[PDB]
Amino acid sequence: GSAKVAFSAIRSTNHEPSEMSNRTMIIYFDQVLVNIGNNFDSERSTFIAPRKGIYSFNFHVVKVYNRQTIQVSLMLNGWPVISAFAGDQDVTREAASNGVLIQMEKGDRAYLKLERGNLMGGWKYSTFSGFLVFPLG
Amino acid sequence: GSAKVAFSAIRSTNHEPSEMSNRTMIIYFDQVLVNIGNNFDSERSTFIAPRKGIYSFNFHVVKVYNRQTIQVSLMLNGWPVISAFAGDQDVTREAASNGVLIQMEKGDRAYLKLERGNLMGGWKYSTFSGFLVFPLG
Amino acid sequence: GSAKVAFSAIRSTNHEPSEMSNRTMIIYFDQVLVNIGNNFDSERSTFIAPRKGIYSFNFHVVKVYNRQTIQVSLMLNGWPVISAFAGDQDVTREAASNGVLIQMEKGDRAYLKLERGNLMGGWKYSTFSGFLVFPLG
Ligand SMILES: *[C@@H]1O[C@H](CO)[C@@H](O)[C@H](O)[C@H]1NC(C)=O
Ligand SMILES: *[C@@H]1O[C@H](CO)[C@@H](O)[C@H](O)[C@H]1NC(C)=O
Ligand SMILES: *[C@@H]1O[C@H](CO)[C@@H](O)[C@H](O)[C@H]1NC(C)=O
Repeated sequence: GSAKVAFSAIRSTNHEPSEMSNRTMIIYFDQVLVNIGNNFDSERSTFIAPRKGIYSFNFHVVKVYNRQTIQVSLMLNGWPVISAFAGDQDVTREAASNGVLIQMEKGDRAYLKLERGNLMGGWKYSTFSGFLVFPLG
Repeated sequence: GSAKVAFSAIRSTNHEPSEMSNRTMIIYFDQVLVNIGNNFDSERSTFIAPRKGIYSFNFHVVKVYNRQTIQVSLMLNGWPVISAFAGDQDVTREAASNGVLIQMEKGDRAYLKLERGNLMGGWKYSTFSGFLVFPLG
Repeated sequence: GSAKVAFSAIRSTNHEPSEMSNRTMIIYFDQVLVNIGNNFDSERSTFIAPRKGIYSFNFHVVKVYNRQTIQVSLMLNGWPVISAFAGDQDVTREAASNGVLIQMEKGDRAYLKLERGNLMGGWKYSTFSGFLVFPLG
């Protein structure tokens, strides 16, 4: 129906991963700046496509020193589409960043999963946003 | 009025920060590749939203070795929305990168500020662009 | 004609650069996830603008340890518009990332070129996507 669809969420705290997050390995975002269409489930940090079309996605997952290197991936219905990486050192914060355009059908689910390493020490300043570029008949 | 709004600017030189830039901590971009709507003030390196809607922003701030780590932030009317970080070493250039979708009202101002560290040694190859995803009634 | 234009391609293998890639220094993407309008030449990894308008581009070129630092650039008809950099170490994968909005005329060619260093060891997980923001009369 609506051709105006976009979401944007950020991690605004250094707080540690939850017990459920330790299980699902899905990255949570507490603050949702944008959510037109209400298609982003903030409770599960997942975007569900309301219709067929081309969707844009971008993420930047920031971490601190924690004796661990990480690999983040954008999951599409349980399968990784793109991935990003970050090293580990006590000099500065570093980010695993990537973006992509993909075709999603109505009901397709998009979310970020931590494939390697952990986010102990928090992942403040992390970002995850997306929008509908255009629908498809 | 116009639903076609986008800007794109780059730093095309290794030249040092200005005296005024040393005061405002705002990151300047000398070369403006795109500026449809003329809503980007190149003199102040700030984007002023012409109307209510969802806007996309992306930036990549590149630096060189200068004994300093930096923190860059996208400011919305003086308040930081998102941030990015870069270490410091004499091996290669590195970039503080991030992006986000946000809702802006008519008159809202968007720009990049250097919250920590300095850009002594220039910040060539740096980028800052944005566009109107869609307006809101 | 069509105002719906977007492409998205990824590198899905650690395989080494080809003999022809060693000559052109152009970065190849074997898997094309999106190609609405069919304006992206997968054989040459180049996007040809079908009409006048503002186009968005984003790329993330991932590499491994190979005793080499790299510089990647988005070429517009043989000239670099933006650039990105990545160091070199055996700790983790790292990415040269950047994005930009640019005005392209009908026939203008956009592609990624490796200006410095090599991608020996493969460039798996690399991404390159773009879309038409809006056309211009
Ligand atoms: C999650 O796992 C880490 C180990 O990687 C552990 O230190 C932490 O306490 C766990 N968090 C919870 C809430 O159980
Ligand atoms: C800006 O401040 C730096 C110190 O961080 C100084 O070295 C530089 O000369 C200053 N630039 C100007 C134009 O005053
Ligand atoms: C490309 O050049 C590298 C040297 O940088 C060489 O090791 C490699 O074998 C070359 N690839 C081909 C296919 O010739």
